[PDB]
Amino acid sequence: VPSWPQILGRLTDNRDLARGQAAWAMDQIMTGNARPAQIAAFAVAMTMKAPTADEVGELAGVMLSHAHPLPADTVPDDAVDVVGTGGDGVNTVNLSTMAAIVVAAAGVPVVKHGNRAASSLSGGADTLEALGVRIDLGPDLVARSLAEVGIGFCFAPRFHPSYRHAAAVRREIGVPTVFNLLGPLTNPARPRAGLIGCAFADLAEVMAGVFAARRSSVLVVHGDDGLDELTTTTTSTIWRVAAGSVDKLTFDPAGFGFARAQLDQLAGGDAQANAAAVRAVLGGARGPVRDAVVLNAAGAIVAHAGLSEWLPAWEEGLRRASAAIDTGAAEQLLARWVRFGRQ
Amino acid sequence: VPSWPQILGRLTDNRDLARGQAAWAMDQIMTGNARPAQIAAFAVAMTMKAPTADEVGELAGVMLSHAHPLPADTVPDDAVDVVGTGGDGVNTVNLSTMAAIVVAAAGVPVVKHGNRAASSLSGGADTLEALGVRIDLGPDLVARSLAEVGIGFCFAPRFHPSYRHAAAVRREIGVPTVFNLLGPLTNPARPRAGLIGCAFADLAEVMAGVFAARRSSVLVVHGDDGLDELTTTTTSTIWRVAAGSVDKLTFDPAGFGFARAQLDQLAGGDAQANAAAVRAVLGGARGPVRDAVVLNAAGAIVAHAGLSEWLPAWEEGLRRASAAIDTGAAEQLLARWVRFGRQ
Ligand SMILES: O=P(O)(O)OC[C@H]1O[C@H](OP(=O)(O)OP(=O)(O)O)[C@H](O)[C@@H]1O
Ligand SMILES: O=P(O)(O)OC[C@H]1O[C@H](OP(=O)(O)OP(=O)(O)O)[C@H](O)[C@@H]1O
Ligand SMILES: [Mg+2]
Ligand SMILES: [Mg+2]
Repeated sequence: VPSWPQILGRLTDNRDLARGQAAWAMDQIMTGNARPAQIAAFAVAMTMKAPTADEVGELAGVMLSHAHPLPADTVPDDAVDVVGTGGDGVNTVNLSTMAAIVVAAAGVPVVKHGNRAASSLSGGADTLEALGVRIDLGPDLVARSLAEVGIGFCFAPRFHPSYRHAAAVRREIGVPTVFNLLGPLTNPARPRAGLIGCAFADLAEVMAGVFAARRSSVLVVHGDDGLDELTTTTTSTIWRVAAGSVDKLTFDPAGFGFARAQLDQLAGGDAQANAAAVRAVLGGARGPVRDAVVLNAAGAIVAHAGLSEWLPAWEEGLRRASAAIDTGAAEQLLARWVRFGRQ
Repeated sequence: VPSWPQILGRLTDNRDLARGQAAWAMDQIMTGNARPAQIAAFAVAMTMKAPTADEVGELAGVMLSHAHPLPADTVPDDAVDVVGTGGDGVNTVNLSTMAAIVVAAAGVPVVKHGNRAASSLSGGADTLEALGVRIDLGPDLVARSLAEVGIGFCFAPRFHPSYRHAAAVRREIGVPTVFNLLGPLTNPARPRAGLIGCAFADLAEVMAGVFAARRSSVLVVHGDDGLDELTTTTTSTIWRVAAGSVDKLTFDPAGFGFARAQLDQLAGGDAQANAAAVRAVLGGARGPVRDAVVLNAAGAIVAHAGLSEWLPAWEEGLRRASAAIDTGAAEQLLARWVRFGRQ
């Protein structure tokens, strides 16, 4: 029968787990039945062994089976997510959050999964909070937000309450683990498309495999400068998930007229500074930050288009993203979003 | 700037640690300044990375620098240990403990370090306890025992109190780690010689390296049937440590007239069953068990000699081991040992 000595021993022997074992482990963790030492041992052993898409899939499956769902028929079939693993260690502005606003304003339904910072000065949730957006809304109100505003935000702690023991262990040991991949893979609203950032190059393919298994239309992105976003300072590696198959690509914004930026141009600060950066971009300020936002917003729209060619999709995505900002639609959407939570 | 995120991150990246890093980690663990999750993360990461002699040497050094020592000039310079990692999986009789008694009766000072059972029905300390030997004595009384009886037992919890945090995590995760190597390396009396058993064929060389750095005269043994003992069922692998240099050897008991035995002939049971097996051997009962104890006892005597050839040393060791039993000296020694703890 399943046991920690069994599973841990199999991982330390550098062996892939048998079908169901990873699931049993996570369920133990997700039911308060695991000791912190056992949680930590499993997270580390899984990571150092080299996790497969199947194993990480079981982990995410367990989390989603325990998570608060959104009500029936409240999430549009073509909804998209824009979120990353975090942990690239580079203090940038909140590109995923900013891109998500622009995408929603372009008419693409967004149900964003997210969380506070772990190792950065301000995460997506922190910055949205600084903007006046309600981040801790429950299933019913997230559903209403999505319908009325075009965007909703799922706070991971809110929808994954029984993950709190695992989250505590992540904080204690500090080092990244397979757990760091689970946030982007466990959106409780379960959108079928997304632009998903991965800070860990060696694990981006595995995340893509989980999505492929769900037959999602996802672009798993890793900036070759290390960002868990589509970068503008150099090329980005993209694992394109479509038709249940993964396809590795290198992406160069220069092929779309974007100038090479320096990483310090994308730098941000605390929640207030990063919130000011959002208002700046949505306000029509041109520059490095805008470029990075438009590029990422377009990538999400390409992932959305993939639910049903590469070059024309990016061109339309870039057109719609730039237009969403220039018309003021993106700025208006945030205001309407802020107003929603207050009412 | 030593930290857990730093050291754990280095290990998870499959990199050897820098000088002092393993020592810092163990000292944190040995001072109650490490979370269970951190301890477990460290133990697993060290194992899967594959620990080096330097690193293991640092961990043991920390333990010995926090351990209760024996009083000044109470341990002979040529005292030996007979002890193993355990965890060979096979529930056998207490071979090391039996050899230790015989070795002591042969005139070689023995200061035994040991513990109760982890995954066995009965460990060395359990069996000794069932024989009426007092195991939980302090440094003063172990010194007296070593002087008056010719043998002493160091109970690890008694001498390594600050190890309890590491011990708890080991029992929680269950899986073997680098911690399973430390027992034989952390005898508080610090004997310079011994017959050391390693159940892990791929870590025995590491252990030998640690002893070699100490300029210790030891034989690190791995029974090719999996035992952390010199076996009689088949050949054994011996990492012979002398003059700070390790030599790897294949050892054949048949080269000394030992019949091949079956592993179930060496099988044991609870403390009461194993205690009776000790009395049987020391009583002069011929058989597989006697052959195993004489062989191991001889190995410790050979290691003792190494403090100052190979076959002639083994031949002499076998003679002294056999005679120590046949003269009743080993049976008497145990009797006097039991008597000492009560007087
Ligand atoms: O502190 P870190 O570990 O480095 O992670 C920074 C943020 O990135 C993730 O979400 P998201 O992609 O939505 O944030 P973003 O808008 O800044 O890109 C994560 O949930 C954090 O909120
Ligand atoms: O429970 P295990 O993990 O399987 O280990 C069995 C015993 O072996 C070790 O002692 P030692 O080798 O010194 O004595 P022994 O071989 O006679 O039992 C260890 O301290 C245990 O007491
Ligand atoms: Mg992001
Ligand atoms: Mg032993």
